[PDB]
Amino acid sequence: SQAIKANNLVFLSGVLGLIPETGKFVSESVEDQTEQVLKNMGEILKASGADYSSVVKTTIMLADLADFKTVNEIYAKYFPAPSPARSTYQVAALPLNAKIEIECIATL
Amino acid sequence: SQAIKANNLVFLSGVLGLIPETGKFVSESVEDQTEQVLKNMGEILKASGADYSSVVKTTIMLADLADFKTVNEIYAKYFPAPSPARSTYQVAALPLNAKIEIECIATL
Amino acid sequence: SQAIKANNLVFLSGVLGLIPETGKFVSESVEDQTEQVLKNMGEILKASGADYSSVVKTTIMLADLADFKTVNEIYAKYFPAPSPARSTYQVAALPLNAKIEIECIATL
Repeated sequence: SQAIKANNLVFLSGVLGLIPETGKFVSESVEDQTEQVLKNMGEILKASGADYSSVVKTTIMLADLADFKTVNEIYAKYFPAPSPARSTYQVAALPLNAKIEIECIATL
Repeated sequence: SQAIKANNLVFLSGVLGLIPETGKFVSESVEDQTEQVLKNMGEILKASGADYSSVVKTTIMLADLADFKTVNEIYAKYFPAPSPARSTYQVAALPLNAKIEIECIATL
Repeated sequence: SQAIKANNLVFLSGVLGLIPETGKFVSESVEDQTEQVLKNMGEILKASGADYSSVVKTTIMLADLADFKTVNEIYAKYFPAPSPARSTYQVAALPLNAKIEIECIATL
């Protein structure tokens, strides 16, 4: 599932920068994918009765930490200060060769 | 500890594909290790008063994402749809050169 | 934020081995950084009304799993048995080229 509610909380799967409907990446660029991830996350959270403001913890998995400034810039637009708790790191690879995956936990 | 209950929830340590008793890998193959991980997880969850059906979130750490189809096939047997929330990624290395590590969170 | 309380629980961001005040690494060595991470974590937890003994789950992200014995030794001093649930793995890279990042979840 994309999200599981256990009841004070909701647990999101790691989100990729895919057009939900089609399962293809929005583009090859981390800049588009990051924003698509965040958009996708907002949809999943809202459907779940959560929202960006109820997120308590995120984890950002990157293909390349050199992308961090662009990623942070975009992320900060959806999660302005004070923002969720967060961890960030560069992994060896992501599913479907994605540039970025973000998972999160939110309150209901 | 292998698991900590905080009380609506239980938090599992990342599980490796070891024969619990002996601490040696079941084999070198991701196919055996994945299944051993899942078996080990079921034991830990049950001992804890949880079970596969109460798992809400998993994280699969892989040595090689090329293993994903085999891993998914096995995983899907223990976690049929609708399955827990889940993240998957390839790490640089795992403890003891394991092929796969899975952690999870479950309800009580 | 460094930590978010949702209320039975507190979620910590991944902690690096920086002198909090200055934002520079305590040193280049994993041995100093690991200990600084743990110290930093204790401060964040206490400020939050938690403490090392209320931590339920940690995740250790390493630059090099060859560092595991030194890391484990230090960690075990702050988290003696029975210790939190825990996952450990080697990532491709960490923010600011850190040697180690640890995140955690604790009870209040």
